[PDB]
Amino acid sequence: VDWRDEPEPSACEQVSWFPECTTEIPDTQEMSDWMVVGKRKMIIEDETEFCGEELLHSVLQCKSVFDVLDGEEMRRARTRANPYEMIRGVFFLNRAAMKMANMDFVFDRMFTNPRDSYGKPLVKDREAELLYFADVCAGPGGFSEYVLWRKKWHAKGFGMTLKGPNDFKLEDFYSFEPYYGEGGIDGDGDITRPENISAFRNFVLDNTDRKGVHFLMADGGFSVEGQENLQEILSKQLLLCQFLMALSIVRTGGHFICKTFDLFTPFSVGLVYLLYCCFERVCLFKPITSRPANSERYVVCKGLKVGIDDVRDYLFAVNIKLNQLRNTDSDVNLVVPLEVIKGDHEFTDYMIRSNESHCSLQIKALAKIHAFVQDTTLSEPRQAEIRKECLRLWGIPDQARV
Ligand SMILES: C[S@@+](CC[C@H](N)C(=O)[O-])C[C@H]1O[C@@H](n2cnc3c(N)ncnc32)[C@H](O)[C@@H]1O
Ligand code: NA
Repeated sequence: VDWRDEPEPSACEQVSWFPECTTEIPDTQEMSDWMVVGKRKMIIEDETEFCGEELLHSVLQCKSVFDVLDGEEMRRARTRANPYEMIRGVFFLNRAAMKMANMDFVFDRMFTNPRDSYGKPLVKDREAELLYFADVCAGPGGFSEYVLWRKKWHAKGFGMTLKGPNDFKLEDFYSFEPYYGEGGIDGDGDITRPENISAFRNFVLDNTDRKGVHFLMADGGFSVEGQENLQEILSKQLLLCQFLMALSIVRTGGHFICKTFDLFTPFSVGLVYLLYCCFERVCLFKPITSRPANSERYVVCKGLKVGIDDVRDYLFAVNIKLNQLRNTDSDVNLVVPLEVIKGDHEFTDYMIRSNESHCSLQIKALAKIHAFVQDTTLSEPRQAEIRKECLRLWGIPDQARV
């Protein structure tokens, strides 16, 4: 694998969108046969419905190269190999915060300055109007810190995240109501329990005139140490519930941004297909603040449509089933038929092209880290200058925490 003739790194990033959906939103009747249960499949190597075999097998093999290497040694090389590494978190509580700073710029401030379908801003700060947002799978809270810092005032947020070591750290915010699923501070904050979903949903609706938030951010993940290649499969329920939460609390015309990992499986692509039916426009995007060797990307959904209740209730039901099937030999493996997805040739084309381009880049980034492990003299000379250019472009002042 040759990573060495890759283009120069740059603060300039390109976005590609799914074409606008041209079909009706599916109703309950249409979806009645869509949920397929089968044996639990802890196998990723044959998942080629939306990606060529050679690319899939290559990315798996480039990850597995690291099975024998000490973690810190790999990370030290990663630090040197990533052109965008030095951005870090700037003055925010973590580097995750700068992923939202990055993407709020790239998507034309659609999150901090949301507009109606005709382009007119919805929130008038001069009139003291409130921007309402939500943040789930979200502790310690960088994404929210960013939103609150950009707005300075007149931004009301609602959050839900697991208790414990990765809970919100509101005290660490540079410049907001966490909710755990039972009222006040009570509950475990688990987005996969149906009662927590419903409770958070009512909490947010009751506090937004029953309309919902201008937008929802979701950034779910957890440790997959020792089973890294299975990440997508291991995080399938979390992906579903975040998508479900978007259809549950985002107001009409509102937006949704959510972290995913690999999107090779029919389960994952079928979920993305549902978002694409439910929103005016959808994109898959990996910001340069997301490290280049990993499977992370973001699905960005603009302009939620009217009439999405049947899809919402469908996903609510699929989640209940996923919970029923935990620790059994079965699982939900499809949520939209493959023949339906691939029947949409425009969708499928974008999907394959997205998966393959991400794989191509990730393969190079992984091979590069391996090279940097073996030769500690290799370097990315323009890290500081690239950092400076990104902050300037994104409107992020170069200042530190006191
Ligand atoms: C990568 S972090 C989020 C970082 C956040 N965007 C920020 O900027 O600080 C993932 C978060 O999702 C949480 N999470 C994982 N599983 C969850 C679940 N089932 N319910 C609610 N939160 C969950 C984790 O505990 C963690 O806080
Ligand atoms: Na990252």
